[PDB]
Amino acid sequence: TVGGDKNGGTRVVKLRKMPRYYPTEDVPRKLLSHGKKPFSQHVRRLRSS
RNA sequence: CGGGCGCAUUUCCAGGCGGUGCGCCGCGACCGGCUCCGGGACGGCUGGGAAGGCCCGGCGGGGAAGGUGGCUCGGGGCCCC
Repeated sequence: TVGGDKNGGTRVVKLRKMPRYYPTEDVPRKLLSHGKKPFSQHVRRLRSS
């Protein structure tokens, strides 16, 4: 992203800048399981009665 | 140090993305283990054994026996059924 400026030409703007604070000893990532759906994507069952 | 404000940084307000949640609960679909129930089709036997369903022509002997035949009881009009 490059936008115009007032003086000194135009300067490039970097979107999604680097974070400013890092929490120590962050939690690692999961093992990427499968077959797990959210509640909105579950199949709905009904009894014949 | 200096040249410089759509740019970058400091605070508050209101929303979304991935990691975390006072107490008491509930729900959903997948995964593993386990018990139980229902339904439907397949192979073998002596290519299962025995009954069923119509009868034609016909053989055998026999008993846990239709009539015949002393006797017993009862019903209806000595006798009769």
